[PDB]
Amino acid sequence: MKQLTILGSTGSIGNSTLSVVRANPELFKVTALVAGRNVREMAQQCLEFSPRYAAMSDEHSAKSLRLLLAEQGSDTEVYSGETAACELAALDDVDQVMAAIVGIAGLPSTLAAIRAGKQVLLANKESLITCGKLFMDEVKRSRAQLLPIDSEHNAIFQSLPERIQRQLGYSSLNENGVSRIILTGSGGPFRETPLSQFSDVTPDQACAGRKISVDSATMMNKGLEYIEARWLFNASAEQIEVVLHPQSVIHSMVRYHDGSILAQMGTPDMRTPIAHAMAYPMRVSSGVAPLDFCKVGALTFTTPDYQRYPCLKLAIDACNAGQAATTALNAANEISVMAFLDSKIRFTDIEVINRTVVEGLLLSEPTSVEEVLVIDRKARDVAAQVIAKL
Amino acid sequence: SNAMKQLTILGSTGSIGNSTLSVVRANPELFKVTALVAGRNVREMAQQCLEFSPRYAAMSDEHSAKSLRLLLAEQGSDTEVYSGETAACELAALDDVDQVMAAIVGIAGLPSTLAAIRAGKQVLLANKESLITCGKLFMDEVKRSRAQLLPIDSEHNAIFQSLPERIQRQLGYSSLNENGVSRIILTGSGGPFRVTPISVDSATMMNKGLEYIEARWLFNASAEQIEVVLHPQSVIHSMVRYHDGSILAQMGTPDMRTPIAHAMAYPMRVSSGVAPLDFCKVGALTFTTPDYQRYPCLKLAIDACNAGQAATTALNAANEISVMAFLDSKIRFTDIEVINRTVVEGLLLSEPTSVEEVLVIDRKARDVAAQVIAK
Ligand SMILES: NC(=O)C1=CN([C@@H]2O[C@H](COP(=O)(O)OP(=O)(O)OC[C@H]3O[C@@H](n4cnc5c(N)ncnc54)[C@H](OP(=O)(O)O)[C@@H]3O)[C@@H](O)[C@H]2O)C=CC1
Ligand SMILES: NC(=O)C1=CN([C@@H]2O[C@H](COP(=O)(O)OP(=O)(O)OC[C@H]3O[C@@H](n4cnc5c(N)ncnc54)[C@H](OP(=O)(O)O)[C@@H]3O)[C@@H](O)[C@H]2O)C=CC1
Repeated sequence: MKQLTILGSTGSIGNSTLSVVRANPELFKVTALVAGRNVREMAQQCLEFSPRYAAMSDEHSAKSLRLLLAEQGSDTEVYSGETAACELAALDDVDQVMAAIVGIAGLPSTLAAIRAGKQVLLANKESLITCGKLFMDEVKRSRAQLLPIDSEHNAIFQSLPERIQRQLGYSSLNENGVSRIILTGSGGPFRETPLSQFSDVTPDQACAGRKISVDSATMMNKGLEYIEARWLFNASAEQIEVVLHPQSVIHSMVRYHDGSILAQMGTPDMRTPIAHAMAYPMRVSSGVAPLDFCKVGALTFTTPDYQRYPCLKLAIDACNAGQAATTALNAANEISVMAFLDSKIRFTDIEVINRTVVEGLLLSEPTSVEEVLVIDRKARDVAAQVIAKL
Repeated sequence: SNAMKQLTILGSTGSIGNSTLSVVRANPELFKVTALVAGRNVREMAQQCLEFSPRYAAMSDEHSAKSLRLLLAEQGSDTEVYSGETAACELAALDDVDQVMAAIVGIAGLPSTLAAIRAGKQVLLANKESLITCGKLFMDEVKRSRAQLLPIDSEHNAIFQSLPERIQRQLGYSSLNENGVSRIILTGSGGPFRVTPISVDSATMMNKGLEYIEARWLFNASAEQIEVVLHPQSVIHSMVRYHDGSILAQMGTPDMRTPIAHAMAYPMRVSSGVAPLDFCKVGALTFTTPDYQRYPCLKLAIDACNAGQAATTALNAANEISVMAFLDSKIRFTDIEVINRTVVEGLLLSEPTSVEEVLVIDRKARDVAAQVIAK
């Protein structure tokens, strides 16, 4: 049966993943567990799932965890640091690796797994927003099998032909029958709000994560998912479109050459795409009532409008210009968001900041993690500046 | 192209037949026409023969096959003409032909369609009666000759596309349940009255029940693994539920060249001039379960399917008579289910075990429904 390393096990995706394991003890076996500094959640996982190894980001968290398990007499071996996380993402006997360590701290361990030809269930985003090129190159080299976990990408993946699914990110969409990918998204809260009221939007009105809420209103969440999808499904600009779909019943679609469209639907539960990806090409259960069609309201769709969602276009143009542009935009969006979250700026200022930073770009494309981290820090700064200067 | 597939097209003068030739027109490097077969439309076949330069061509009788060979000669055609059921079946079984479009209408379509299956071909299945009349035998032949069955009806084509490749490649003799599939969702508009004089069948929703029957056999489904669901707008063409909550659906426009080109290119895809769906032009999309009181026939379709081919074979045949009558201002729209149920439950039957046997039940039930009408 199947052997797992779970990178980022103590957090939200980490735990849904373990839940799929808890409900299919016969199919999935936990070999390695990695997390940051949550000893307590890590110990209780290590006792329940009895891995061979575990790692924490630093030595102090390791020492703690090592003691707690030593009191319970578990055999689990405990390590620390980026190298250990990399070596647990690369063990020869592990079949499947969950890359669910958030943010740019996650990239190293994700890459090791990609490098070891593993089935990698990709939860980390930055990977592709900032250095999709390096990652997808590595994927080709290793014939590593990527499986997206985000519901939208997962939707696409299920909607894609097996042919492409098994060669994810280096199959040629056109040759294999695909005309276009349809990334769907709701519009956020301000979808039928009159543009006059955009300038006056506030944090409480946006958020009632905190930051994901803002992104979904500007549709930065969908711009970034668009970039992710270009690298991920090996898709050019003409091969992917975005449609608005307020009810979010349909998680995404795929257009084929004869006209056929294949879409995935479901409720929005975590486990469902996580287990799709874990069992693939099998399938298992997970609790949640199947969708009911008498319950769901009507479904509607629109093309998004760039006057309402300028950030989207921005994301698209940034992709077309390169990894420097996206890296920059991502980082400057993180600054803009938590600036509007502190009321330093208006909601409509987010585009302007995001745009200025990106149109003052004059760097080379990054060819590693390292060069990314540089661009990420400088864009932050420039953005940081831009906030102040109005 | 060296990847040219060769086609035999049976029913090539009808609407499905013509839709099939359009898809060949758009991709003249990937589909070669080797045999065209039709009924009595001598003119239409002559054009297609001339347009497409087949090797062979057949019609249902020799008078038809005579006139067409004169029209072939005057234009100077190499196309060898035959007639009769035996010619059709041999054309449907040629060695170098890869694909066979089985688009003859009515019970007449069975011999040729069975030939194709028995010859192991990739069979593009239009004919409803095949699966409706003899599900058992046809799937038994599909199993044994390993033909690739490719449903052309939109609903069924929707479902094929929403299923795992593993079921697709083994269509009919594979296990849904072991391939992650929990249920198949047959969708349909539910007709205008969702009555004064294909129109009626979709009204009483027999068209749907019959599609139901077809779908149980096609996909190897128990009644448990199939749910019917109304979807007025007909944008989603049908769906599949997976064990993990996932649902897959196919959508598109009413243009039939979409599923026919899916079928022809399988496992690959081709363009076919179809205007792709536009979500700006689709309004809201709604879903309600069916009302068996509003569609008595649906419930009847189910019961018939659970009883066996004898019963379902009965129903179809009954309905043909029962409908034709309503439209000839002879009985009332509301009667159609009552006639049809009376018939199906009035016969003492044996499960058929050949086309021949099947056909006798078709005549019998027809005669009976006629009598019930007199009353
Ligand atoms: N939440 C969601 O619905 C979705 C999330 N994602 C992505 O999945 C990833 C995980 O998201 P989520 O589960 O919400 O994240 P959480 O913040 O819940 O957890 C992050 C996990 O990563 C661990 N971690 C952080 N830094 C390090 C490090 N240096 N070394 C080892 N472990 C580390 C944290 O450990 P600890 O807490 O023990 O320190 C924690 O276990 C993210 O990249 C996110 O974008 C993608 C799609 C959907
Ligand atoms: N149209 C649709 O939307 C759909 C149709 N189908 C089914 O597919 C089949 C074909 O439909 P469609 O093409 O519209 O039907 P049509 O009524 O247009 O024509 C049927 C074809 O069969 C031919 N034909 C009839 N009897 C014979 C015979 N004894 N030998 C040879 N050819 C014969 C006719 O030839 P000629 O006219 O030259 O005599 C004609 O080309 C039917 O079973 C139909 O129910 C399935 C799904 C959708």
